[PDB]
Amino acid sequence: GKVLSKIFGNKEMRILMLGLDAAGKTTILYKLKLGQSVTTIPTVGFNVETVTYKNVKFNVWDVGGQDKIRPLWRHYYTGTQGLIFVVDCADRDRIDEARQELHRIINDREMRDAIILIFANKQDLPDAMKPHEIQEKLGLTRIRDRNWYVQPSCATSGDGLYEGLTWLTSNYK
Ligand SMILES: Nc1nc2c(ncn2[C@@H]2O[C@H](COP(=O)(O)OP(=O)(O)O)[C@@H](O)[C@H]2O)c(=O)[nH]1
Ligand SMILES: [N+]
Repeated sequence: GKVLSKIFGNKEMRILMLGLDAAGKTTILYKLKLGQSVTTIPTVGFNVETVTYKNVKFNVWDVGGQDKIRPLWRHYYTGTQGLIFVVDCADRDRIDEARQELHRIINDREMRDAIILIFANKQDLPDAMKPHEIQEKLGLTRIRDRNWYVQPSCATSGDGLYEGLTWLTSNYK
C-alpha cells in the first residue's frame, strides 16, 4: 500500500516472476496484499497469473513443466524488463533443475537485457542454502553480461520482499 506506492510509484514496468512449483510465488503475492489476479490457460495444465498494480504488470507461472510447453513461454518475453526468479533454498535436490530453467529463460533472444532478482526463499527452513551458495549453485558467478542480485527471503513472514523489490525498481531500465 504505502510501502508499494513508495517503491513502485507511477513507474512503468513489465516483470516476470517465475520459479519451480512450491518455490513461494503465491505467498509472495499474498504478503504484498496483491490478492487479485487474472488467470490465462494457453494450453491445458499451463496456468498464467497476471497481476496489475498501477503501471506495473506481473506475469507469473511455474517452470519445470513438460518440454513441449517451453515454446509457449516466449509469448511473454517481449518488453520484459525484470525477471524475478524465486528459489526454495531448502530443496537441495531441485537446485540443479532450477539452474537449468533459469539459464534457459535468460538465454532466449528476447530476454538478453532483463536484470535478474533472485528471491533465495525459505531461509527459515532447516539447512536452507544461503544467498552466497545460491549465487554459485545457480551459475550466477559466471554471468558477466548483465546485472543480477540475490535477496534472502522468508515469504511467510515478509522478510526480504520489500528490499528485493527496491533493488529491482532502482536497477531496471
Ligand atoms: N517455511 C517457509 N515456507 C514457505 C516460505 N514461502 C513459502 N512457503 C511455503 O511453501 C509452500 C509453497 O508456497 P507457494 O506460494 O504455494 O509456492 P508456489 O507454488 O511457487 O506458488 C507453501 O506451503 C508456503 O507456505 C518461506 O519463506 N518459509
Ligand atoms: N504458483
